[PDB]
Amino acid sequence: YNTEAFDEWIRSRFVELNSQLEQLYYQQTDRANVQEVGTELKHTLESEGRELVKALLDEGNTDEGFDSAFDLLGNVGLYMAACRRHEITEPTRETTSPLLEASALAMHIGASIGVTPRFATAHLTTHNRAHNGIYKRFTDLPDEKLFVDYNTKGILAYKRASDALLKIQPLGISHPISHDLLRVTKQALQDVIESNQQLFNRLDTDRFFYCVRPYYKPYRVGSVVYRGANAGDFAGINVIDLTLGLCFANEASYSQMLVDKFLYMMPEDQQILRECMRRPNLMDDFLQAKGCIHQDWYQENLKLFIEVCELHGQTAIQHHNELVTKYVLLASLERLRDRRAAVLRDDIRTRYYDLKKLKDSLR
Amino acid sequence: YNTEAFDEWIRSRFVELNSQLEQLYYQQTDRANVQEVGTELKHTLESEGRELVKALLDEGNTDEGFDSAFDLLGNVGLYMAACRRHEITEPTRETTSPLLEASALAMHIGASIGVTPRFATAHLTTHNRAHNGIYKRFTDLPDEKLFVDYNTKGILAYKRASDALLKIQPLGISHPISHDLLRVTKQALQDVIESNQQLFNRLDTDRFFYCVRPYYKPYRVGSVVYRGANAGDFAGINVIDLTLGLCFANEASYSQMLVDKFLYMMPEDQQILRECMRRPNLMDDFLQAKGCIHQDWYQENLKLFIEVCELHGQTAIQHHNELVTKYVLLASLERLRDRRAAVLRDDIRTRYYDLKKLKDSLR
Repeated sequence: YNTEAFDEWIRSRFVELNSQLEQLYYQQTDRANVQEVGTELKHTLESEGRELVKALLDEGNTDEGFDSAFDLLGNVGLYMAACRRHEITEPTRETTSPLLEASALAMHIGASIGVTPRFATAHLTTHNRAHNGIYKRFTDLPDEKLFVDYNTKGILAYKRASDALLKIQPLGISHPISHDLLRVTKQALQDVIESNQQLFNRLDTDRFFYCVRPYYKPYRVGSVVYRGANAGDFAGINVIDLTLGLCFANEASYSQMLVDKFLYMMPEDQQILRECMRRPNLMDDFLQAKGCIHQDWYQENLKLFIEVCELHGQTAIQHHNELVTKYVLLASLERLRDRRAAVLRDDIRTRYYDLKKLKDSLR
Repeated sequence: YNTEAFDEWIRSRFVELNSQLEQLYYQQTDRANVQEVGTELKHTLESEGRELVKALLDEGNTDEGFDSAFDLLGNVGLYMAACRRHEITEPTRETTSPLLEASALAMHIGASIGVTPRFATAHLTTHNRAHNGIYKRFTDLPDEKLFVDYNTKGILAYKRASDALLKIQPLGISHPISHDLLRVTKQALQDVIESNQQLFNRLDTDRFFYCVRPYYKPYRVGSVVYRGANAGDFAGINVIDLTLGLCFANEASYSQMLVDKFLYMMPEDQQILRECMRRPNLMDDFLQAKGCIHQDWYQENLKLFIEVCELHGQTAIQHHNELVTKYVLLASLERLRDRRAAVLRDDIRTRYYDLKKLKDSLR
């Protein structure tokens, strides 16, 4: 009953509170400011949530399967995420989370099922259950809905793309069916392009920067600081990077990057991702077959392969100049985006010269 | 070296032999007859294969990973499958397989990795590696190529369909993203329709019945008889049946059917399939939400759901009247087809009226 009670709260009262609070913040001239404004609604949010959590730290260890645990972790994470937004909790300001009940329960479940002890992308996107059309959310703001909905669509599209690329491994780059898989990959990547363009042309730049993004901030769970969930927190996009050979696992900078996000994705994705790190990539296969340049399968599949790559880089630059350039680690972000777009660089390694070498093979 | 030697043989000499033999059979007036015709080529096929196998029953236990094992099982199975075709081995005629070396190795690997000890659909379709455009095959006949290629395409399409259906489970039938998944499922099912139509309009009914089908016959591995691989020997098509609710695992006739094909698919598929048996289905979800008939998500998603179902039944009738009606257990084969198409049945239980109830719900 308690678990169900906490979920109902998250899907009702929880939304009203954050919404009413966003209305207050959006009024002031600062708008980003939180210091002194809705100190009354904040107490109600923290207090109500905390009691529901405490009433849960009793039957929140019975183990009702992975899905139930992850879902419960979501609600607790969602609650803690809001608290961080309303600065009811702050990382640097503190030495350890002031939310004792919620922290202990979060860390208990996360370590139990192998995921970070906080709100992760899957909680609001791919694994956010809807009850009569209504699913989990922080506020009732139309812009939050546009962000979540299109992120979910983009994420699912990236999964359709990675799934097709993986099915090539047992066939080989010269198999005729690989052409079809390559085409399926292209369509999925185009859906990502379309999906993002839609988001960029319907999202309110101001409503998102002041009423949506602040919920995706880093916060402490126990004494450790856990950064906020990202749109790339899933296997899909990374599987594509490795399989296409646009990224290299043999480099410290990249492997460390993957290590810092494994816990932020589903256990299934973590395993699929890990495996990609120790498998051959399509780029290097086409390069080792430079001599078969005159073969029909070579020019037919290579052509498609190249389009897939330039298509993936395309979505890398757009995403960057939209959710990054507008709203320290920015260099690493540019690095990743340059690797995906196989852009010409000299400070780091890029598939630019290799990709160019192949394109010229087809003349 | 031995493993590589056997594979090279399967990809070269093996093909020439079966091909030359098909030429002899196709000449005679009987055409299906094998008794007295190419007794010389048969010995060469059996003898050469057997020696390569014996030279393998030494380093065929080193365990080089699942992929290598399954691939090796494929070659041995392919060899034994051809022997059954050329009646060098016959089930009822024998009490135990006359191919001692190949049987012991086949049963050793299959039991080792959890799959049937013979040629399975995946060996020629989804997991048939191509070397410079050329992949495993029995003969060099253009019609065999049409059968394999289109089966593979159809199989991959079914997997894209099942993947999308599964991703609905955590979202719910009322989630807006579920509409997109339902649409993705529809497109994949249409590719199956198109893919099959293509095969039915390009395949030589005679060349297939006399030169292709006979390689998919049942044969003994040890003392047990193992039926031939089917196009439905994968998770995909079955996942759809259960998730859409068109079939019922709570019935002996169906569960037994699944039990008889688990070993014929990849371990990954077996697990995914098994899980579907103990999960809710979309059909029953839409029925339990009969009251939400006026909801926007209800009429938008139900409409698509219904199309997906009628689309799946459509591919069930076509496949049946093409690869079955043309070329005892026919009852069961027909029962399954009636389940998938949800046709009116008084004998067995079908989703005909439930589906009718849902359509009328949309007025």
